[PDB]
Amino acid sequence: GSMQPMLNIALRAARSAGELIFRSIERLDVISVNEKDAKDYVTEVDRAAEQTIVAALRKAYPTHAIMGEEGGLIEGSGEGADYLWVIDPLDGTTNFIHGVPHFAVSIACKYKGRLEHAVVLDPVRQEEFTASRGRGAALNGRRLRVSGRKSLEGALLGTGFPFRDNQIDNLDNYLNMFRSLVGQTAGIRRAGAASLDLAYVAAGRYDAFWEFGLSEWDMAAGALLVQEAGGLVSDFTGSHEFLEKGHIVAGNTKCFKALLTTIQPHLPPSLKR
Amino acid sequence: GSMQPMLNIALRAARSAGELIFRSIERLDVISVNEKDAKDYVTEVDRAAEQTIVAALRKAYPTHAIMGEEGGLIEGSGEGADYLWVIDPLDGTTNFIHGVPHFAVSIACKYKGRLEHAVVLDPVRQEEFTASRGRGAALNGRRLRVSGRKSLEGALLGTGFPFRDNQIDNLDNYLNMFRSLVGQTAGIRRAGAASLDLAYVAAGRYDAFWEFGLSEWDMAAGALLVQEAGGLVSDFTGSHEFLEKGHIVAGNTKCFKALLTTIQPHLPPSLKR
Ligand SMILES: O=P([O-])([O-])O[C@H]1[C@H](O)[C@H](O)[C@@H](O)[C@H](O)[C@H]1O
Ligand SMILES: O=P([O-])([O-])O[C@H]1[C@H](O)[C@H](O)[C@@H](O)[C@H](O)[C@H]1O
Ligand SMILES: [Ca+2]
Ligand SMILES: [Ca+2]
Ligand SMILES: [Ca+2]
Ligand SMILES: [Ca+2]
Ligand SMILES: [Ca+2]
Ligand SMILES: [Cl-]
Ligand SMILES: [Cl-]
Repeated sequence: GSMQPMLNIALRAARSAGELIFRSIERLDVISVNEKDAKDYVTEVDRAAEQTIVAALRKAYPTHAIMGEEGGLIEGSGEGADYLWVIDPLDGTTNFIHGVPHFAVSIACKYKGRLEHAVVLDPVRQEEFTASRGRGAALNGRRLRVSGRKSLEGALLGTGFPFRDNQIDNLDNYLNMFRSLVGQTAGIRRAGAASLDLAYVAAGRYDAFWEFGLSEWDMAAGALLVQEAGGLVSDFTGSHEFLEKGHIVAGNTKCFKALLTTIQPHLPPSLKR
Repeated sequence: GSMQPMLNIALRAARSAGELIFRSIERLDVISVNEKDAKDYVTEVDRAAEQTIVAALRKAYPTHAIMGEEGGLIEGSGEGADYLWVIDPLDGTTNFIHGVPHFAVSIACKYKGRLEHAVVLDPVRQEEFTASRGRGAALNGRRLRVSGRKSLEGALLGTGFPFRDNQIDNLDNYLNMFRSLVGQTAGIRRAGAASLDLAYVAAGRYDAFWEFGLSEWDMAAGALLVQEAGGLVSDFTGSHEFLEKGHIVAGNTKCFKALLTTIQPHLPPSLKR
């Protein structure tokens, strides 16, 4: 079957931004590395990709609300006000600036606050993860399902490191989580792009994933992908506010629950709210 | 063209093995891999890729010695006895068997025990890292240089987690190492194929890399890549027995030096000085 029109618009915007990013990494040097925060980089490439995405989206839907990582939140109008696009124009910026070919464009659409459409596009490997609510998820058109692994034994987990200065107070907490997972699992991977970690959970390439400190645009599309592939997503307390709180556990049925339980004893009260 | 004939032979062998591995991953992605069947699938693909490589190598140099991960060590004859091929037919097998598209073929040639030729091939992204002693290193034909970063400030490091049972007593040491690096660096990455981690050091994509528990076929090609790109490679004590001891630091000049210094306080004072 073919995609709903809105998912199609999102996918074409993602493709255009990804071709810009790929042209950059392939043949150019980065000519702008500003710094939004410490270790939080913004490039001419991030802004150009964001402008590409927003131009396509507003060409199709001028009354929708837009929340871009670089541009912030801009409300819509009329009926269009119930639609909110959540855009990471380039997820994996540190990878990108170093030339590490692992990063993605991430675009989600929420209707009345509920995830409705999702695109995660890796323009190097040309991998297009798409999903719509109640429609399943797909990689380049083929339907995705979370893995069948029944426990953490032999699992391949994805994760993200608490690298920011303002996370130092939780670093040891995280390293304890990590520690208790090394024995049973087959491996833990930190490839450096949260949207692709979620997409990999959705495709069955990772059995589960956990990270704190994330922003909404990092997670929105990938969370819809995981949900539509038959998986589970929550925050560190098991509730549905992972987008607002920035801590997230995603995974297949049993590995999600097992990882959530496993991280429980190493949670600071700041991540138990 | 510019490659010495021995390097070109190794490159074509890597290409054929990588095409085989790529078709294999494509077929495993559309079927459910039993946990009992995963090891058998991996042994199959491993041995088929090794056969591909070894047939191609011996068609050109039948008197050379061969050392494959799957097949062990087989001596050569005549002057060919001074040539030893060190082959990992599939670096990143846990990724592979989970469908994570990050893995590579690794082929090195040693002449009287010194690294002479090297190929690391990513068959998904189609990235061919090549080097010969005294000839420099290339990615798909373009010359490679290690990065110029002067310290670990803002550095992107590669690493490999100590996931094996026999590394358990080192786990804490590793997590101590890791911890001391979080403040300065912009990120740490564990993508799951040590040959590609070394190749990324050589291309300037990582500023430095460290890991222990490796085997010779994991490191041989990538170490030559780093050296020929202008970088530095050593074991944890700073000597050049990384191939034999299994622990390795590689980097650009300054980040190699800083990373080696950083890891010294977390070394068991004995075998590792
Ligand atoms: O900065 P960015 O590259 O857009 O987005 C994120 C990346 O997905 C990274 O994998 C994650 O670990 C960081 O927490 C985020 O910053
Ligand atoms: O078994 P393999 O996948 O061929 O090689 C792996 C090594 O065993 C190493 O321990 C791991 O950290 C690397 O990511 C891979 O190179
Ligand atoms: Ca960011
Ligand atoms: Ca991101
Ligand atoms: Ca971003
Ligand atoms: Ca291997
Ligand atoms: Ca290997
Ligand atoms: Cl691991
Ligand atoms: Cl990091």
